[PDB]
Amino acid sequence: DKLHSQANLMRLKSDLFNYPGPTKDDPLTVTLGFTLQDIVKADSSTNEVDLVYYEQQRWKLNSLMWDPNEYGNITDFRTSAADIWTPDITAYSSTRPVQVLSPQIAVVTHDGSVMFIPAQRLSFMCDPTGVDSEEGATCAVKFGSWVYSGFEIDLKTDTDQVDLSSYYASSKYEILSATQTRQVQHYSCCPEPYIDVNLVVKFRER
Amino acid sequence: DYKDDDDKLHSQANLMRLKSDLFNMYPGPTKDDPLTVTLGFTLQDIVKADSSTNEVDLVYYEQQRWKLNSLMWDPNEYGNITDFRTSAADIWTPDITAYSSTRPVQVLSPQIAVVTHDGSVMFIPAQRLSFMCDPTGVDSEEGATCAVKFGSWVYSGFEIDLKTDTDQVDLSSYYASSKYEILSATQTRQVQHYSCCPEPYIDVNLVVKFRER
Amino acid sequence: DKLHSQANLMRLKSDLFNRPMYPGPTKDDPLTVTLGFTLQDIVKADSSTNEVDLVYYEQQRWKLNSLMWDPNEYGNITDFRTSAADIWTPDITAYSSTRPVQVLSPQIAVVTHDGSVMFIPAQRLSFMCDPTGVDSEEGATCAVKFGSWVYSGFEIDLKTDTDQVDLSSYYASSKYEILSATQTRQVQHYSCCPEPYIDVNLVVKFRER
Amino acid sequence: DKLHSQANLMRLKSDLFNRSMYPGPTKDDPLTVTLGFTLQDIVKADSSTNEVDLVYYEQQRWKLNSLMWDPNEYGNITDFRTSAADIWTPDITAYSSTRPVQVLSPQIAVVTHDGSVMFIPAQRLSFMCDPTGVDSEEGATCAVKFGSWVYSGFEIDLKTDTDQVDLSSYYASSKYEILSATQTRQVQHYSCCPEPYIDVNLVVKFRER
Amino acid sequence: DDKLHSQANLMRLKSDLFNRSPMYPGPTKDDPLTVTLGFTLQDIVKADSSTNEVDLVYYEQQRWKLNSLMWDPNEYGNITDFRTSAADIWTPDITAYSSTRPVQVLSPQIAVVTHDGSVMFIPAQRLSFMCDPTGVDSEEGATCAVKFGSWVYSGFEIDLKTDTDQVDLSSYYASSKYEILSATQTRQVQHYSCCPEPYIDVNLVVKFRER
Ligand SMILES: *[C@@H]1O[C@H](CO)[C@@H](O[C@@H]2O[C@H](CO)[C@@H](O[C@@H]3O[C@H](CO[C@H]4O[C@H](CO)[C@@H](O)[C@H](O)[C@@H]4O)[C@@H](O)[C@H](O[C@H]4O[C@H](CO)[C@@H](O)[C@H](O)[C@@H]4O)[C@@H]3O)[C@H](O)[C@H]2NC(C)=O)[C@H](O)[C@H]1NC(C)=O
Ligand SMILES: Cn1c(=O)cc(OCc2cn([C@@H]3C[C@H]4CC[C@@H](C3)[N+]4(C)C)nn2)c2ccccc21
Ligand SMILES: Cn1c(=O)cc(OCc2cn([C@@H]3C[C@H]4CC[C@@H](C3)[N+]4(C)C)nn2)c2ccccc21
Ligand SMILES: Cn1c(=O)cc(OCc2cn([C@@H]3C[C@H]4CC[C@@H](C3)[N+]4(C)C)nn2)c2ccccc21
Ligand SMILES: Cn1c(=O)cc(OCc2cn([C@@H]3C[C@H]4CC[C@@H](C3)[N+]4(C)C)nn2)c2ccccc21
Ligand SMILES: Cn1c(=O)cc(OCc2cn([C@@H]3C[C@H]4CC[C@@H](C3)[N+]4(C)C)nn2)c2ccccc21
Ligand SMILES: *[C@@H]1O[C@H](CO)[C@@H](O)[C@H](O)[C@H]1NC(C)=O
Repeated sequence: DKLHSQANLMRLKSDLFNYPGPTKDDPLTVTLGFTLQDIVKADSSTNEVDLVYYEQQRWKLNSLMWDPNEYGNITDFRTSAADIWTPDITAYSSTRPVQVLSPQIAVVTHDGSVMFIPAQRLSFMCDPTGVDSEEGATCAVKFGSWVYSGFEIDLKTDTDQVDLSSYYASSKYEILSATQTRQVQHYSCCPEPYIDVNLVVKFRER
Repeated sequence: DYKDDDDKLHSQANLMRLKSDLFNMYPGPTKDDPLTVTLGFTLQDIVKADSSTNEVDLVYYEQQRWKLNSLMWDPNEYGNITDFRTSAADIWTPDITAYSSTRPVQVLSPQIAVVTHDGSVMFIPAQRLSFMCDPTGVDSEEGATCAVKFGSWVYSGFEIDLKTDTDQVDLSSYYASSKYEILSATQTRQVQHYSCCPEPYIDVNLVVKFRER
Repeated sequence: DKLHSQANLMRLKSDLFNRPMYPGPTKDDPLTVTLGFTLQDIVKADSSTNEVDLVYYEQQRWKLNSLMWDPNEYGNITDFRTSAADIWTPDITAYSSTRPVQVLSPQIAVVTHDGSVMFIPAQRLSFMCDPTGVDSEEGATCAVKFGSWVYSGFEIDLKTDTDQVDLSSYYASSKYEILSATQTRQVQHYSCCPEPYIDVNLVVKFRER
Repeated sequence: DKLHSQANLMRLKSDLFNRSMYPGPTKDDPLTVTLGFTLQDIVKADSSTNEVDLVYYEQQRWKLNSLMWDPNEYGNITDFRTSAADIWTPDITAYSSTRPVQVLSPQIAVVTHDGSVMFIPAQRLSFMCDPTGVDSEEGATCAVKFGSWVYSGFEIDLKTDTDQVDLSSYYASSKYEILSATQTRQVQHYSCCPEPYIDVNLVVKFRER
Repeated sequence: DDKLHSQANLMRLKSDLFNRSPMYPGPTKDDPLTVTLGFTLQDIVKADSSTNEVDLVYYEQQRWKLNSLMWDPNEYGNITDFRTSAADIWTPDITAYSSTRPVQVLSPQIAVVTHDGSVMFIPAQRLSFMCDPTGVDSEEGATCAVKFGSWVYSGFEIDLKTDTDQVDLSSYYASSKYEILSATQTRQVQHYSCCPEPYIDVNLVVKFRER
């Protein structure tokens, strides 16, 4: 019985995993949302600030679809992010390699939906000057696909408000506002427009 | 003695046979087939308390225990082999994660687990962790108080359930010469809902009260 | 249909990659790599060790006959993205780094049907620089060469589309402002070897804001 | 003959490593690992965190029947060097480390025809130590235990050749001088397990030069 | 093309060499090897007087020769040599004996093999090693030394040789915090009371001061 549930899952996974990424003819849309945990450090000597957050990522591939009834009513499953394609979303203004704080495992559901929530620590270019005043300091960093134009990967948010509800209450810095906004930008390298979600944080000393 | 040397050879052959048989992977737990992970903490040292960033550094090891049917075997079929140590990469392990780390955890111990014939698995990773903590008052008689939650990152309370044996973090190995003394340390199972997921997730809350020695 | 384009792309990649791997350039079959720099930030200048840390991305471009395909055979697919591990990439290396380069970006390249390849790794580099004068109107000047480590100019040759480093993306709040940034192809002779090595010399003049 | 010596050695390694594969020690077939330490340097003593950083060589010796061979069948080859990854190695772990150890030497071991292995990894270790007193004539005393993480004494037992740490490579110019260094086998129980675990206790007494 | 045949030959060569036969077991007493070694010193980056560690940037030139890497160019379309990944071949275990940190690799690991079985390999490294920099702010400067050599092979298996005993300073960074008074690289033979076999290292001695 409980073996039957396993047999069906191993079945489903084996049937499935036997994807070249998106293209202009097969475009993929990624929904991004940020949950900001902490502003760990603000370095005025280098103008770098360190964030800890979660990035929620959602997209859909028909190549991931299946009929639950054939697979014993299995709606969804966890799998290693290595077992599937995942999008290349990248901070455009990092000063160091992002460090991954959580297991890389995604949830795949029968309709082809994939949901993935990497927690990360990020050092990025920010000038904290004013962080000790009432107005505080403002910094911004864009997140987007590195190699994929708007014609291939589109970016969406469900809300322009960063989720602050997990922000660390004892942080050295308190958040005044945090917004996540979709943008369309052009770059020297390429004629095609690239999409980003601009994360803007306004913060000050506690 | 030829017999004794033949005996040792047989045990080896028996062990390899057992390992090859079992490793011919388990998909992970499901709402249909939930799994309970037992968890306890042994706190060795509070290495550093950084009042400039509100990050605190711990060294500890977590005992993880769980049980799987697919890891069961009859010892009499395998020459009285009750248990074996095996690389942790060889088997499924739980994704237990600090919820409030500021840096990737650094692994201080070999990752190898003990598997027993009833399907029991024991695993004790030792770790150094930076997590979010305000050590204000650490220099005071009552010291400072910090907390960090550990639980599965991707599996709700319907897939992975957590339990402790005791609510006392084990202090018997705590470094006597540490810069910080422990006023107390407890480990408590909790149930919480998070915005991303409708299902409740379980964590074990490590709460530590400490001050400068 | 979108299934077909997907089927065609997978087929195209299996044909190009599974049919071994280009062993690299040779005296018989040399290769020109085009290089250009986009300077995002001067993060840190350490006057105690004389190391400066740059954040930049490096555009690299080259072309291999063995990467060509006829689009009409493969669905009029004119190009694709592929992981940089699936193809040969040039060994371009800073000659005066003090630390291993840190990669800030996904490593994925764009291959085109004419066989051209385009790749843009973003990197943080610590290199040897004396920031003395950085506090003055004139500022400080430093230079670092980028070139193949193992391939002389009979094997790999280097080219720039301009001698002007791209500052369009330079961080406006950086501790350091850039006075000038140039990138210049050099034919460099080393007494170790009979054959010249080719590099692109990056020269940055900068000062505290 | 050079090909023959080479050919014999390749055959030997193939015979050994393709043979029916030691799954590691068990209670039925326990193992004694001999451990000795050669202290190179005390690099750093941090009194703000109570950590101390040590550089040292750890000599490890054990013997497996499954590694035995007759030199005669193999051209009188007595011993060979092999990658440490080609064989089983013990899990010896420092019990008090505050950071993952950093390996300073290649991982290659020597295997001799009696089944003996000799493996000497060089390491930099940060471990828990209170430096207090280091600046006095008495100096400071610190201790760290090394033993198997996952194997009880019924599976792995330890021994030393001497109670005396080898000080012959200790760096003459170190910020710290060594007053005494000992290495002593201990037996110990831990909350986790009924079985005793064996460790070798490294005790160092030191002060500022 | 003829450029197409060039690729086929090279590939044919590399396969015949690398795929064919057993992996080179490494040198032995019966089949000993000589490694030639030289240092080009680029920079003294840092001198820490609180830990007595000094950080060097340099590249090493390593050369050795193996019969198992030989080929006749005529057989192979007259290719006299090629570049190959260092993972494709055996490389020597040359190691600093007095380092305090894992060496950091600054250069692509790729070596050049020539038809006579000769290999040249030029790793660039940043190395922290035990050095007391005391006197660096004086006129006579500081002197430090570090030995390099095989970790696991005695003089009977691996022998070391230098082309010159002068460290190459021609590439030294002229704006370095530290200026070099002298740098030498000298072969040394050591014996240990236990054993008749010699042990071989190249001793790098550097005298330097604040610029
Ligand atoms: C692998 O290594 C082994 C062991 O070292 C070598 O085997 C030995 O080979 C040497 C060289 O032939 C042999 O040395 C000879 O010993 C003879 C007497 O041996 C007898 O008695 C012994 C026991 O004491 C028995 O084990 C053995 O079977 C015999 O019954 C001497 O009479 C020889 O001396 C004469 O010859 C030498 C030159 O060979 C002259 O210089 C002397 O002046 C004299 O005329 C000789 O010294 C030895 O016996 C072998 N040992 C065994 C046990 O076999 C292998 O050769 C080696 N394989 C290699 C290197 O390929
Ligand atoms: C001509 N041409 C194209 O049309 C599309 C390319 O797409 C692939 C790509 C694009 N980028 C960059 C990374 C960073 C910088 C600007 C933007 C696009 N960015 C912010 C996301 N990195 N890889 C391309 C890549 C290299 C050379 C020419 C190219
Ligand atoms: C809609 N939805 C689900 O119903 C269940 C999911 O479960 C998998 C999962 C859950 N989490 C988080 C990681 C961190 C934050 C909250 C909690 C759960 N947490 C503390 C462990 N990360 N991945 C899920 C994942 C991504 C997007 C939508 C989802
Ligand atoms: C004579 N000869 C060769 O022609 C090519 C060699 O290999 C290619 C190579 C070259 N370099 C270095 C890297 C850096 C520093 C100086 C120059 C040459 N550089 C700027 C490109 N590193 N690897 C080689 C290797 C050892 C001995 C003689 C050699
Ligand atoms: C009941 N039981 C056993 O009998 C044997 C086990 O052996 C495997 C093991 C044991 N340790 C620890 C690591 C550290 C701390 C105590 C000691 C043993 N230590 C100093 C070496 N690490 N892995 C075991 C593991 C987890 C839970 C119960 C167990
Ligand atoms: C008896 N015996 C041998 O004859 C040869 C061995 O060769 C392997 C080896 C030797 N070394 C060290 C590293 C450093 C310090 C001394 C020298 C030899 N060193 C400078 C190269 N590191 N690995 C060996 C290894 C372990 C136990 C006994 C041994
Ligand atoms: C190689 O060079 C030789 C000259 O010695 C020439 O005869 C030959 O045609 C060339 N190529 C081959 C494959 O022999």
